[PDB]
Amino acid sequence: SHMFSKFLMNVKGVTPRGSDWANRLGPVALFGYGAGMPRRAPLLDFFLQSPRDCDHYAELTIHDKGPIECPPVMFMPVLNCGQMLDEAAGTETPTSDEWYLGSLEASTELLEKGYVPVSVGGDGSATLSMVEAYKRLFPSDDIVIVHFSARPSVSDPRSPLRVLLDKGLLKGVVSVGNRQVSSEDRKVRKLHKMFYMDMHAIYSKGLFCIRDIRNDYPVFISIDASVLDPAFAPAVDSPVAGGLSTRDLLHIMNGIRGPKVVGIDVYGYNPDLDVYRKDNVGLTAIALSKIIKEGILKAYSISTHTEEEGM
Amino acid sequence: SHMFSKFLMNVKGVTPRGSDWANRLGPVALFGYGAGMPRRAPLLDFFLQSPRDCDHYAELTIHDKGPIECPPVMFMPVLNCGQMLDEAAGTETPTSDEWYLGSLEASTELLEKGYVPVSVGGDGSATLSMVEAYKRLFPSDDIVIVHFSARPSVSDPRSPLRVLLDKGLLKGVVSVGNRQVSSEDRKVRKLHKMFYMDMHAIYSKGLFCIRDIRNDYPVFISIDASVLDPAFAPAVDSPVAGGLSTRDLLHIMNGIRGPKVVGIDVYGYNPDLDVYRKDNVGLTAIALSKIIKEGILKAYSISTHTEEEGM
Amino acid sequence: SHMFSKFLMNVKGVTPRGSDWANRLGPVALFGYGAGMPRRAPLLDFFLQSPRDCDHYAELTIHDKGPIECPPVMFMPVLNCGQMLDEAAGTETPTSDEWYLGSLEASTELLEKGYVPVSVGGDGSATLSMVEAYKRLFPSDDIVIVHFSARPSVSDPRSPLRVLLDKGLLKGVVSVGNRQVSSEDRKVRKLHKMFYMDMHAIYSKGLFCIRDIRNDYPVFISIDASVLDPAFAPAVDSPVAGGLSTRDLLHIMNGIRGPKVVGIDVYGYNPDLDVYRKDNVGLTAIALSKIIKEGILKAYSISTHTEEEGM
Amino acid sequence: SHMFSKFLMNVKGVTPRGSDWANRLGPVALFGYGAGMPRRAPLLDFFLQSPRDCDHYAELTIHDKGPIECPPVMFMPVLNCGQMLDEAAGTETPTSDEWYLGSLEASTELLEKGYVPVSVGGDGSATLSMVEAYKRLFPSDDIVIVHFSARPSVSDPRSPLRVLLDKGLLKGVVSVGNRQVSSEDRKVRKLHKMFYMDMHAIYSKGLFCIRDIRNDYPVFISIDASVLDPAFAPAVDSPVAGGLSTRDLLHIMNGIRGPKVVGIDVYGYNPDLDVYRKDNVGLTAIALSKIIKEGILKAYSISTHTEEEGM
Amino acid sequence: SHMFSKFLMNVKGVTPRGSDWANRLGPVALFGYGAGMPRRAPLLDFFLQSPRDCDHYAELTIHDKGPIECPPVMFMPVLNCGQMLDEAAGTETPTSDEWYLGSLEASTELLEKGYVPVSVGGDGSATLSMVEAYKRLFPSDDIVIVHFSARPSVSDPRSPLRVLLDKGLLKGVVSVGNRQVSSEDRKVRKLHKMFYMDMHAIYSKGLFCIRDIRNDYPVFISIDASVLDPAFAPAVDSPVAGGLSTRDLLHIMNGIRGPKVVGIDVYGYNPDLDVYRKDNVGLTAIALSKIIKEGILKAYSISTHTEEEGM
Amino acid sequence: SHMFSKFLMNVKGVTPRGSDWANRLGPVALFGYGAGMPRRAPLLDFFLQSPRDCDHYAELTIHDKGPIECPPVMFMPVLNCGQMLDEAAGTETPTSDEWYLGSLEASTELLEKGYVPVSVGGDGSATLSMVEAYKRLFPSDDIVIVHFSARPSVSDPRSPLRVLLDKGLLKGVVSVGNRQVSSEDRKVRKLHKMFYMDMHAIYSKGLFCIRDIRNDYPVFISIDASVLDPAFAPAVDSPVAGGLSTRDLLHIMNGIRGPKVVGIDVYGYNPDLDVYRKDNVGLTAIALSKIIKEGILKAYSISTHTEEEGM
Repeated sequence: SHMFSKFLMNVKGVTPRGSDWANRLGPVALFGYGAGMPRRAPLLDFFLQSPRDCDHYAELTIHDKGPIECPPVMFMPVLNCGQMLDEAAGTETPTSDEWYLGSLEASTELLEKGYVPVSVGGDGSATLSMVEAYKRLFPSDDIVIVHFSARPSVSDPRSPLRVLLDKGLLKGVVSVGNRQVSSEDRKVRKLHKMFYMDMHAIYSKGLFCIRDIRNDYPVFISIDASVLDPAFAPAVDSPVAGGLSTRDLLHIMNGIRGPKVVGIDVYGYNPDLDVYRKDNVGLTAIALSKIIKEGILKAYSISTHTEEEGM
Repeated sequence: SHMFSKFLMNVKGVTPRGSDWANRLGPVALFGYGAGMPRRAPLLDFFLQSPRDCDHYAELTIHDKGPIECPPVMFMPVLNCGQMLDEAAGTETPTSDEWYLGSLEASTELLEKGYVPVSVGGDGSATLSMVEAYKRLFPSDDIVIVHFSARPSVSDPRSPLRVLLDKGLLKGVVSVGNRQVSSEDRKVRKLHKMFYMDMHAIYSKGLFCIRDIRNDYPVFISIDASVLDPAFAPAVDSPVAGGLSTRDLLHIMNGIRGPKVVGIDVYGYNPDLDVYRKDNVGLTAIALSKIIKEGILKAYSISTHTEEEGM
Repeated sequence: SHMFSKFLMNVKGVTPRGSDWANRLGPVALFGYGAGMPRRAPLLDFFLQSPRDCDHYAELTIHDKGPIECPPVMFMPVLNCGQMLDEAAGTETPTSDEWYLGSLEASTELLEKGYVPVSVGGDGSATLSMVEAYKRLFPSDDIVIVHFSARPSVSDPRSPLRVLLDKGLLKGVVSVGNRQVSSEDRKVRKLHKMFYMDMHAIYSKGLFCIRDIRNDYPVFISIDASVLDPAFAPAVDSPVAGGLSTRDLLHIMNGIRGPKVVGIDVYGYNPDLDVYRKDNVGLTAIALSKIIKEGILKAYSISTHTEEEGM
Repeated sequence: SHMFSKFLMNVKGVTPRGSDWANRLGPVALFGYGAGMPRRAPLLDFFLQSPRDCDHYAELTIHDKGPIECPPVMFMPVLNCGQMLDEAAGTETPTSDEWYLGSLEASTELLEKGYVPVSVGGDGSATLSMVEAYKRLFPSDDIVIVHFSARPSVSDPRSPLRVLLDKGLLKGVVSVGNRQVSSEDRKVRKLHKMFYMDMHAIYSKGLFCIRDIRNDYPVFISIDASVLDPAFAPAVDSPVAGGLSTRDLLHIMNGIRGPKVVGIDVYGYNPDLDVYRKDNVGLTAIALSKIIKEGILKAYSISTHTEEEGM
Repeated sequence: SHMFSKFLMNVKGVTPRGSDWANRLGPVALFGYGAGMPRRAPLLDFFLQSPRDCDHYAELTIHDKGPIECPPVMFMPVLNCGQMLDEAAGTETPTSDEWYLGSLEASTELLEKGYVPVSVGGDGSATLSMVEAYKRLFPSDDIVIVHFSARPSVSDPRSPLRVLLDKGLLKGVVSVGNRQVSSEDRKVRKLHKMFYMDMHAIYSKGLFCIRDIRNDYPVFISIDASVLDPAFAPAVDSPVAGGLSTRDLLHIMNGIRGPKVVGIDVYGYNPDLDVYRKDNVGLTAIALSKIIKEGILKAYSISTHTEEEGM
Repeated sequence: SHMFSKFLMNVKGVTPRGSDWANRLGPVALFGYGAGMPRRAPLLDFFLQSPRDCDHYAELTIHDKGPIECPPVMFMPVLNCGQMLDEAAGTETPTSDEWYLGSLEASTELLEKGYVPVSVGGDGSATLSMVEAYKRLFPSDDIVIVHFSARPSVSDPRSPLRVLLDKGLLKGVVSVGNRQVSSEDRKVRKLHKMFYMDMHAIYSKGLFCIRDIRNDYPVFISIDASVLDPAFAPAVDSPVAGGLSTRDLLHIMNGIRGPKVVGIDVYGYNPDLDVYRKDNVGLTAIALSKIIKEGILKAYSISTHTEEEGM
């Protein structure tokens, strides 16, 4: 699509991962997705103006263009690739497959250039194209996906998560925060042996006794904003009450385990469905901006088990 | 009142509980209450358009008219009796006693037709007329009421809960989520030996160690939306901060114990006091719609203690 | 400043602490602060119209003018000194130092008249002038400050909390609820040996195992509304998601330990940044009104450790 | 029986409860029981030589003969009535009914002389005669018994606890620490509506979330040593592994609630079945001596709910 | 070996699993192992004289000879095959391989006769021969072993657990209660990807938040008595302090998940190393007798996840 | 004394801390104390024959004579200085001051030779002489002592812990596991502002929520075996039931925080008071041997707070 021309032209014009990044995790590339959502996508820009300091005592640094120099000192570089859909490039609206190919190509290039791709916005279709872009490039590596949502979203044959499971690129799937499980959901679950932690199960077992998830396989983090309670993230289609707090999600996200992060998809946010402050700042934009930040931090600090190392 | 004519005409025209429902709990009848609240009551309709799948892996099925056929397979039938107040039946507003008699007659008929009555909306006066409608029909059965509210609401001689305690139809009362207890509240408490779990008490003891309440007596569930924190349910008169989350309420509601559910009253919701999304969907309507659903599920799965049964 | 003339004229016209108050803690004086915030400050008035009953089974009593008579029976008198800035006293806006001197003089007088000063509104600059007003009058007494905020706010040399630490009037500082710690924040922390409990640390250790803080030194409670999650208190500058619930803050506030309360500063609230109900009631005003109440209660019930006393 | 002559002669020669003890709980009378156990009963004497300081910051004071003067200052007087069976009063062994009548008469006299009777040793038959001695004297008062044992011990028609339930002197029964429940046990349980907390139930719910039991009715504490794990109290018939630690029992005992303590029965200890140190001190004697002490303390500090009182 | 002649002659003379046992789990066969331990093995006989009632409200029934009739009513039949080593059959001592072949043949026959084999006593070499006897008969079925011990015991090439991992009959291994991990232990661990839960890890995460282990593969339970603290089970070689209580082990054992139980090995008990009561009853015999009972119960109630089923 | 001649001759003949040990903590010197205890002291020798692997994945290495070479790889060197009292050096028994001077001189030399002194055995008088030996050499450094005991042991003017507090060499004292607090104990406590965590307080707050103690001052660890429950450590004078398990003590010991460890005193063990296995191995010797090992490990891994460091 010509809507992604200016964007993609800049993506494959990015200077690759430096030789000084050798064995260390990262760096992180960031771009704005917008499939299935209104043309106006403020989540990316709202994140770029947000404070740089994370929960854990580190700091994000954002560069529009490289080269991404590797830091010695709690600095975590982020490559802002901007919005995928070029504003004022026409009144046209990209199709589902146009978004697919555009996301597939962008995430492919960023991956084999050493960057960990982080997609922001959209309907979650970026999850499909990103782990596929990873599976094409790394046919040997097995992928496990941690999914945060109010619903399993795998009862639809065309659903991004099921398509991955039907094509069989996924070694395992961990669903977190489900609270609307259908009859077809339970069936698709059992067939693929999905691991799940529903809201009532998480809340009754204690959230403090959920320390980690444990994985040796590369992890893809797919975060639907609907996993959060409508009080924290009301800007979602079909809100389901009794969800995670923003702090709850951050706690569980801190327990993600694995070798490297193959990609991140933060989605489900619609500006037309948000609760706004009197200064017209959306409540969900505030919540997700924090989650995106701690997600980028996670790509720099991901490992296996929670241990007692060093002297 | 003529305002309830079309409604009540349909209620006592309902085909009674089938012979195939014998010993199993249910079914559930549903109707819209609106005493002390504005004429426009959207909570009932908003619930009917909500997803059918519950937290626990079951499914609600809604029928406007019977006969309510008993399922073999995680189906929970619900009889929608519609709004009690017929819209466009006049500009008149029903009185407190007109709402009382209308609710008393409707709940009486539904009860002795085998249905478990669930009232949605109003100011909580439905609680009075429903357990009375149960006590008239079942003089032998003793009633215990689980009450969720920010305030005991028993310091007023005309308060629906105290009237029940003054007439003495109640064996015991469990107040949950109180955080505004007055001097007169403590006195009325001690006289009737009310069991209570204030917010600070619940939160300091741990919410995960609250597994059940235990009861051998038929339970009536009276849910005031004010028990929820204003961040989740702002559509209440005199909001009191430091309340339960929607998930918190769902957890405690799951611990309700007893033989059968005599009735449910979800109230305290006013559309004029809600926090709205940009698409004009109320935050409290979203919260309560989830609670109503898990309440109907509770009427189908209610028992005593939490055990290890079967092979 | 002439803007505080009518206010201050009334403050030093207050009949001092009665001889019947001898060894008991209190009483409590209350006034409205408004530095760094819009001229319209509704938080004070909104609190005065709020319910008087606290979480703990006591009751607030509010008097515009004294004499403050000491109760025998769960009554906690509060002296309402009104708004510091006299409305319609000119179109002028008081300066930072004008607010400082005005707050310094008011809190000084109220302190040596036996009252525990509680400041409501402003940007937190009241924290500086109040513990200074306490240190001037009580040069022997050492002060420890419990600080609730999303950020340490001590990386700025002109920051109210650092100025206290640079002048060295503080024996110790306890920061609670931090989740945006900068590089300069960690450095200023280590130099003064600040005790801190970040959000991720508090949430992972369990909030129920946080029973008290323990102190033998007089405590000043500085409460920034930003410590609360934006879902509960959105009316703050630069909202940081993943914060405390209103109940969370109340629980931690209940654990405050010390001999007496030297003063309270509830701030960070801006009406222009609040999420409003359809009846135009701000969500943050509701949250803070509860916190102010339990703060006044804390000044009447403060002690050391949590014990098993009496028979 | 003539075996109890010297003992009983001293019991009804005890100067009654002083007028200065009016409304305060206590005092406590102590005597040695020995039904169903070997003639040599060292538990009483071993307790009298044990340290006087309790867990809670108080102190036991022991007097062989009165008058028991009421203290102002953490002193808890105990009247040592000595061993019921007079040593070297013959080679005879008292019968079951001889122990019954002897215990019934002794506990009767001590009760109506104002003392709270505490029986040490025996097989638990003292439980029967003591609450009966209380029911004769106080026909109006209702009794609830908290029972600590590895087994319900109510499947036998002649069992001390069932005899009380068959004659119906008991309002309610709370069984704690059961881990050997038979088929007949479940049946007798359901008939009398016994409340029980089995070991697996207690341990899986968390022992820290067991704060109190709550009761408005006078409590009798019957403590079988078999409720303790054999590692702590091996001196019992038919030891059942997987029991409470000594600390576990002390924690649960601290949660006992009620107006007054009607009596205490510590039993199940047999010197022939104990694990001994190299200095020939029994392990169970050490454990029970601590429990007896905190039981006497409980009779002086018993109340309803766990509250926030005083200033 | 001729030492096992009388035993083995009886084992393959056992009437096979009845046709009425079709899809239900069980039944359970029981025999006494004694490799690496003194000739006198009292653990089996001590278990047979122990109470039949379990923690969970069921009951064990023991039959020396069949046919094992299937119960309708909380009855769990156990086939006592007696001691493997025939006492007074000679002064000879069976070799390591003689114990191996004897255990391999016995467990093979019992398995393909429908019985779940439970071995009691020995040094843990029964673990090797039993899951091998299962792997020969069921080549398709994959085996996962839950191992309870103070030490991984896989650093020795001839160790029973490593031999299984070197031959590769094991799909996965879960080590529970380790507290003496060597350098070679960590290496063998990583190579086979063993899942482990050390004592400090279990105790710091909370034992109540350990609800289950989760498995879809048939489970073999290997229980070394050394996993228990020496205070509960001192009768082990090289006791390691800071171990599980008997209740702790029972709690974790209750969380075992899987389709069926392939076998149980309770070992590590030596009568010469036990702490004895004055009546010469061993403390470890008491502890293990309880664990064996709840292990047999586990073979009758084993499933996957901990759910909310039925109506 | 001539009884310590052969020992002390070897102590000041020890080659000092190597230059390769520069900034790293350690190494650790070990010697056997025996004041107030029988001549036969088997605890030291029993520890030297115990397994070398710790709870945390490290390994102890023991050398009778140096030079103590610094390891790169989870090795923790220990210098065994042997028994202070030379066996068969006479029938004489060293006096209290002879033990004092002998311990003072030995610990002094080991300290200024770079070694962290660990004393094993005795009555706890080694605690006095060791932190004094540290205070003489390091007059600038302030000392905080973590004390594990069933009793505060500071009500006696001649008590080792009070003597330190009367001379004022201690900055702060943390008492852990107290359960026998006297009237004089509370008074001496308040005067010196001792921080304490009694058994009932520790157990009711949850042992899992006790993560660390926090200190910036050099820590001395004084461990009385009486802090452990008599079931784990019966070899103490005046056993007090309801104490810590061995695992409990290990958990709390892991939470010790500070710069360096100034010394360790493990005492209170008497072989004449132990519970023995049938092979005559003492139960307390087993428990303490584990604690000594994890104490030496603590001297090598001690730091401040529990953090998230490294990449």
